[PDB]
This record gives sequence, C-alpha cells and structure tokens, in this order.
Amino acid sequence: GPSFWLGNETLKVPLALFALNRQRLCERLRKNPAVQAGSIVVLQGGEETQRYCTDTGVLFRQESFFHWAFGVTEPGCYGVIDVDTGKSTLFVPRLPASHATWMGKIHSKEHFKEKYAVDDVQYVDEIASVLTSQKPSVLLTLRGVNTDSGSVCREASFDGISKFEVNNTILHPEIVECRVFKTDMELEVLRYTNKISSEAHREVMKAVKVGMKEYELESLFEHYCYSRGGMRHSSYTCICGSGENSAVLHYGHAGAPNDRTIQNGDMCLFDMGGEYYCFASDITCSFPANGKFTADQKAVYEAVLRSSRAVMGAMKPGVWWPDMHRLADRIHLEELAHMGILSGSVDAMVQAHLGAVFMPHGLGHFLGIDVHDVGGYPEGVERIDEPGLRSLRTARHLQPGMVLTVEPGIYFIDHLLDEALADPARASFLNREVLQRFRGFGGVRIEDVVVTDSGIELLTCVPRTVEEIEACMAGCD
Amino acid sequence: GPSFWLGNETLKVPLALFALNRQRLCERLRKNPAVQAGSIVVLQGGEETQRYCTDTGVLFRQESFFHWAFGVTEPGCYGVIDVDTGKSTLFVPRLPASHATWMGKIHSKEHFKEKYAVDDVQYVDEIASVLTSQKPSVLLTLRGVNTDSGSVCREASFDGISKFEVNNTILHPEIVECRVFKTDMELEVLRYTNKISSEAHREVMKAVKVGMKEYELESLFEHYCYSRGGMRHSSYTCICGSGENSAVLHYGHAGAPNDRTIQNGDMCLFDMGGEYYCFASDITCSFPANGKFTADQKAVYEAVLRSSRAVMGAMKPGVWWPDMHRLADRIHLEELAHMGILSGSVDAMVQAHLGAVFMPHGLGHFLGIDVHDVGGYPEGVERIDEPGLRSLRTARHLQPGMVLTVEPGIYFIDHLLDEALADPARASFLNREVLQRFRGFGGVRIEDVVVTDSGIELLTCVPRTVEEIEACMAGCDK
Ligand code: PRO
Ligand code: PRO
Ligand SMILES: [Mn+2]
Ligand SMILES: [Mn+2]
Ligand SMILES: [Mn+2]
Ligand SMILES: [Mn+2]
Ligand SMILES: [O-]
Repeated sequence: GPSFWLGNETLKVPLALFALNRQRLCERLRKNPAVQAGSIVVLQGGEETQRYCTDTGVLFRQESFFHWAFGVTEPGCYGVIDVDTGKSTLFVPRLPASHATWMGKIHSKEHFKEKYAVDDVQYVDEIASVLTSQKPSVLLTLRGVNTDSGSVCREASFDGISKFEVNNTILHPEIVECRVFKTDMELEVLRYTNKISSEAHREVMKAVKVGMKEYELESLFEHYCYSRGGMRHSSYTCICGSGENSAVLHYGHAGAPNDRTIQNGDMCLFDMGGEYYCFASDITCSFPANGKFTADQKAVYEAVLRSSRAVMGAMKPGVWWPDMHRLADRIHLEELAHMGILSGSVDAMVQAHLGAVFMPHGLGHFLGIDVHDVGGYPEGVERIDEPGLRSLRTARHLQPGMVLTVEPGIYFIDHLLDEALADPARASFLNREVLQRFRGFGGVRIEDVVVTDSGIELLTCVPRTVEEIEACMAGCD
Repeated sequence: GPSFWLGNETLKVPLALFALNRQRLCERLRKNPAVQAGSIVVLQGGEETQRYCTDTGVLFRQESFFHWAFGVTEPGCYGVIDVDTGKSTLFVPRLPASHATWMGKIHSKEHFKEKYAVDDVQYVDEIASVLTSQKPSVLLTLRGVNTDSGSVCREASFDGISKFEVNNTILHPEIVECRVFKTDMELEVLRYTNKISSEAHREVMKAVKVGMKEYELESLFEHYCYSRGGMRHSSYTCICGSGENSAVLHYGHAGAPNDRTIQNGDMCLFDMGGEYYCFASDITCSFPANGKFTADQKAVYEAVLRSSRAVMGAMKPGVWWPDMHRLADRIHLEELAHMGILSGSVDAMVQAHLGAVFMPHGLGHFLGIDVHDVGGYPEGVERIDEPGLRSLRTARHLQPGMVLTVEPGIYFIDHLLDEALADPARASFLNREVLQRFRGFGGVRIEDVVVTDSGIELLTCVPRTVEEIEACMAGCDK
C-alpha cells in the first residue's frame, strides 16, 4: 500500500499503520458495554492558523488524536469511523479555483482515498448529509482532560451536528488507551525518530566549543534533523542549558531563549528531539563544555548514569513506575553520600524525601505522537502526593508495548537546597561545606527512550560513559 | 541604555527604539482632537500557547503591536502608556516559586524595568488597582481589522476593566499609521534582517545541487539565519519551489511541504526571509537548478529583472503604488512579446488585463514587524477591482519612510493560461506554438525590500544578473 515518505534516506511509513489503529479502536469500542450498535466515531482535524490577527501563517501540525487515527497532513479535514464495520470516511475541504494559483494542485477525492487508504472520501460541506444517510444511533466525539496540561480536548463540531445524538464521554478513555500501546508499525517510526535525534546529538557534541551561544547548537540539531531526517518539526522546544542553566528543567523557552555563552568549565545539558510525521523523540545528553569532566562533574554524571542503567535493567512487565522513580532517588542519595555532599542513613534520607531536592521532576513519561504522551493517569490511577513523585506523568504498572522516557537527573537548585537546609529533618543529612562547592554547578540529566517487552528495548544510541563522551568531543573516530 | 542582543555578530537593538515608538504614538494621540485628556493606552501582550489540548508548548512570538510599543519577549504581559505624559508601565506575571525549577530565574520587577527601560513595572494581577489609582479618563484599547487576513485584532481585557470607560476605536488607525513609517532605528534592524537573509540566500545558491529535496535548502536557510543571525523565527514559512512548483505562489505549506526533488533543467524560486527580534525580511531569488540559464530561462528571468529595476527607478514620493503595478504589467507584456510568446499590440494586451495572467499577485506590500505589514488600506483607500490589482496589499501613494517589497514575477499557470485561451478578448494574443514550450516552466519572481526616501534605498543584496547568479552558484567570493 501507499507510504508517507520525504525521500532520500527518510523512513517510509505505511498508511496501513493508521488503518491498524482504526481497527484497534473499533475492537476496543465493541467490547465497551455502553457503546450502542450503529455508533460512529467523529473526529475533527486541525485547522490552519495565523499569528494573532495577522495573515502570517503558522506551520500546520496535525492534531494528535486525528493523526493517530488517519495520518492526514492537510488542514481542515474531518474523519469518521463506523464502529460496527470499521469503515473509514475522510472529509476534505472543497477548495476554490484560486487555490491552484496560491497553494497548489487541487487534488480529487479519489487522490485522497488512494493517498490515505481510507474507504471513502467526501467533502467537508457534505458531512451532515453523509452522516444522516448512514442512520447512526449516536456520534462518539472526543472530549477529555489531558493530565499533563490540564486542558480539555474539545470535541468535533460541524453544521447540523445538533440533529444527531452525541456522546462525548465514551471515546476519550478508549482511544487514549489504544495510544498507550504501540503497534510494531508505530515502533518502527519511533526507532527512526530516535535514530535521527541520536545522530543529531552526536553532531552537536562534536560541534560544541567554548564561546558558542547555546542556540547555535539548537540550530545545528534542528538542521540535522530536518535536512537528513525530514523532521520539519521538533517534538518540543529545544532545551540547550549550559552552566547554571542546566539546572533549569524546561530552559530554552521565550523567557530564557538559549542565549547564554558557553564558558570553559561549564556542564552542558542538551534536551532535544526531532519529530517525524508527528511521531516524537526525546533525548538528553549531558557533558562538559570543554570536553573533559572534572572530578566533581564525573562524580555527579556517573551517579545519574548509574540510576539510568539501574532503572532500565529493572524495567519489566508488572513493575510499578513509582518504584523505579524511588529506585533512582535511592541511587542518587547513595552517590551523593559517597561524594560527601550527604551524610547519614540513606534509609532515613528516603523517608525524608531528600531525593526530590536533587530530582524534583518525574523519572520519565509515556512518549508517542506527543512527547508527553496520553494515558498516564486513567481513571483508577492516582497521582502520588509526595515530593518528586507528584511530578510523575504516570503511576501505572509497566506492560509490553509501552514507550517510556528514562530520564533521571541530579541538579543543584538553590531554592530547593535552601528549603532543605532550613528543615531540621533534612538539614542534618546535608554537608554545607561540601554542598557549597556545587552551588551553580547546574545539573546532569541522562535521557533515553525505551520500549517495554519481556524487558526493554533501548531506542536511543549516543555516547554515555565518561570515556565515550570525552573521546567523541575530542574529535575521535 | 540597554540593548537586545544575541551575541556573536548579531545586531544590538537599543530598547530606545521602542521608547521612540511610544513617544511617536503619544505625539500622534495628543494631536488627535477626539482623545480625552488623561487617556491611557492599554495593550495586552501575547500569552504562551500549546498544541491543541497537549502540554507541548509552542515557541512564543510576541504580538506585533505590543512588540512595536514595548519590545517585550516574555508571555503574559500588559503594557500601558499615559498619553499626556508618555509614562510607560509594563505589567509582568507574578510567577510561582516552582517557576525557578522548571522555567528559569524569577526576575524582579526592577530587573524588567532596567531591561526594557520603562518608567514603572507592576504585577499583572494588580493592573486594575494600579490604573484605578491613576484615575484615567478613558482607556484606549486596540481593535481593528487586518486588511490582509480580514481578522479582527482583539482588544485588551483584564479583571475589573468594566469599571473603566473604554474606547476601542481611536487607537488602531493611529498606531497602524505610526507602524507604516519606520524610524531610523527600525531601519537599522530591517537592514540587518535583510543582510542576514541575503547572506543565507547566497549560501543556498552555492549549495543547491540537482537531486536535492527542496526542504534541504529550506533547512540550510533557516540554520544560517539562526546560527549566524540569531533569527530563531522565519518571517513566514519558506517557499522553496522547484520546477512547476515555482508557479505556486505560496508553495511550501503543510499541504505542499517543499518535498519535490530538484531536477536538471528546473528553475528554482526560493522565497525566504528570516525574522530578528520580531522584525521581518522577505527575499525571493530565482535561478536555474543546474547553475546555467537556458535561453528561455534567461529570457523570462531578464524580463522580470527589467520590471523590477524599472519600478525601483520610478519609485518616488507621490507615486501611486497601483501605477507601479501597471508599469510592471506593461514591461512583462512587452518582453513576452519580444520572446514570441505573445503577439500584437501591447496597448491592447494591457486593456485586456493580460498582464494578470502572468502575474496574478500584487507587485508588493508594506513590510515591518509583520511580513505583510499593517496599514495598506486605511479608511478612504479602496481596493481596485481588477485582475492582479485586486491582490495588491496597498493602494496608497508612496511617502518617505515606508518599507515595501518590490516583487514582480512571471509564471505559467495552466488554469489562467487556459482561461485566456478560452477568452476571445485575450486568446488572440497568445502564440500556442511558442507558449507550449513554456508549459511546466514554473515561474520567476525577483523580490527586494526597499525603503522610500526621495527615491528608494535597496535593503537586499543578492546576485541578480544572469552573470552574477551563475557566478554565485559557481562558488565565487563577494
Ligand atoms: O517534563 C518532564 O517530565 C521532563 C523532566 C525534565 C524535562 N522534561
Ligand atoms: O503574498 C504576496 O503578496 C506575495 C506574492 C508572492 C508571494 N508573496
Ligand atoms: Mn526532554
Ligand atoms: Mn522528557
Ligand atoms: Mn516573499
Ligand atoms: Mn513578499
Ligand atoms: O526530557
């Protein structure tokens, strides 16, 4: 069948991927006792947007649920699926003649049917008429809360939808659950996205020089990913933190826009991931700006390497993700104690939640079409109200087919350190004379993407040991 | 005073640029008879957004009017200006402690005051209280229609604004008119943006090889502009049309995403422009993929070069922009006839609007903080209901200080050509035997950015003659 492809060495993605997702969704809905026979799933695709009230077009990126189901790149579409038969109908805009002049060829409905391997293609202005003729019991629309953003996903609407019976509660949990488990075809794309991003991270590490601006590496990364990988978008805004900025978890946004000069002695923390055909990647590399770890940098780095490897090794079906987070906490504390930053019983440190002082974020998250992928907190899965753990983007048990980031880190964040030092329950563990040395150190984060099977499959491939990193940065083959 | 700067060789932009804009706006409003004493301009900045319902952040780019007045890069701000005194107050978000962990240092209000060189800084949640204490007569908010998008620019709102008298009609035309005329400081930034983009276009011309995907050059352009120019954004989505795609005016959008393989014999039409600190650039270079103009390519190209230079030579104060468009039409028709594509009286061709068949878009547009900048059609300036001219983004007369693109083009667009051949009023002018040779040719567009004075100043610096282009593509220095 047909494939998405951007030529050269980019990945051919079969449109069968999306057909399988539609089938999987129907199969799941068919098992749901609340789903009426003759129900039709109705999804609305993303529309073109502009900057505020200007005519400056924003590059269109498809809505993630719609993409998962149809893989459609064009704006202004709808897509429906007959639950009982699995029949798919794509609705495309009926374009004006002038489109030929300004935007490109006005493709036929047949062209789109062939392109996307759907069962039928109709025009958007015909959606109410077409659906009316099918005599559905109910339209299943998509409404639910994203547990990372807290935003409500708004459901499909079209002219005349009020004449139909609409249910907006059933679909969201079901399609989310399908997205949690990646098909082999989806896994092929995620192998690719992480391959390209891994290559780009290596190129960045080879290119870093003292005196460069952080954003020079952001540019290089995105350039490698687009020109060599066909990745027009990144999965998220590049985080290129040097020096103290490596302690800032989502550094690189408009408020702190990767504009610091990399200095000799700095640690770099580069968190970047290209996107291909709306599939994510997410990799974080940490390394000395000047290519040689100091003793302190080596110690902090290898502590995070230890937790990273320990977590990956321990991941198997049935493992509770919060246990992996606590495992990383314990290892970090052990290492910080070995370094002399901490003293006392590690057991006592854990009970006092001292790990969260050094790793305030979650150990890792689901990844797929969104970098922070959906389904981390389905009904019945509760967020843990403790430092560190409350920032976990899922509290689920691991199962085969899940795709997760593994991203332990250790940071020296002043307001968290100062808080702990004011608290007698935590201050006793901390050696102020030693900790003082690490103020302004920044931080280290080591992030890989993995797939759960009988254990895990590692999708990311970058230099990780101190020896590997120093060799890579010294221009070694 | 302070400057925006991204280090290395990037431009230092003094925040005084924005203070001058605020001053100019106040000066204009003070002369406006309908503006009440004690009026305060109230602008709302852009807010951070995400992809749909996800937590995937979209890179924040400031709203253009707000940027023009304040040059503020942070999301979630407001800005007010006391008309009578010119006093500026910036309102910044009161951030939670956790911001320190995830986003960066929680800067003081004093930090922002020094950074942006405003008179006062307050937290956003205090805006109603602060404004109440100043006892303004009326709040001047921003509402009006963008004449390129047709969208309504939505006015500032905050909790408790209902307690104030608000006027949303006065400000928009006045601030638009200020934006139409660029200050010396603004011009320095626009020189820079067009310099960097010019350099990037040259690099693209040196790098192009048959067999490459169009998007490889898009990527190279943006990489040059960001890494060397500090241009994190482009002014618009890159249009990298090769072969028949060069006839597609806004090629490169998601529906047609620069994914064609460049072939031997193709003409390339690359319309790309980086953005620096929310100031635009817009350049279009046209050239043969293999670095060698054919006779046909040379002929079409030099015709557009002729109209470009003729328009630039003719641009003066008092000149009506639609007349420049017609001038370009006439030149294109003359040259297509000299090529044997057309035959008969050029006068008759013009009366039949034949030019619009080969150049269906406007000759050029205002440029500034937006690539299609505001103020092309103020009240009293009407859109001309004719082919080609109706697509003009302004029908104003030129005055000193305006910044315009000059972008004539010739394209071979099948449905327009076929319409002309079906039209008895136009069909006789077309020589199909010669024209057939140009089906699938694509098109040529030559775009420069200029500033109006007693004549014009050219901001763009790229190879333009056939000789210059073939030299650039051959890797020549300078
Ligand atoms: O948001 C998260 O969960 C991870 C933590 C470091 C940055 N990204
Ligand atoms: O939109 C416009 O006015 C110009 C015409 C060619 C592409 N940009
Ligand atoms: Mn990341
Ligand atoms: Mn991550
Ligand atoms: Mn252009
Ligand atoms: Mn233009
Ligand atoms: O991350």
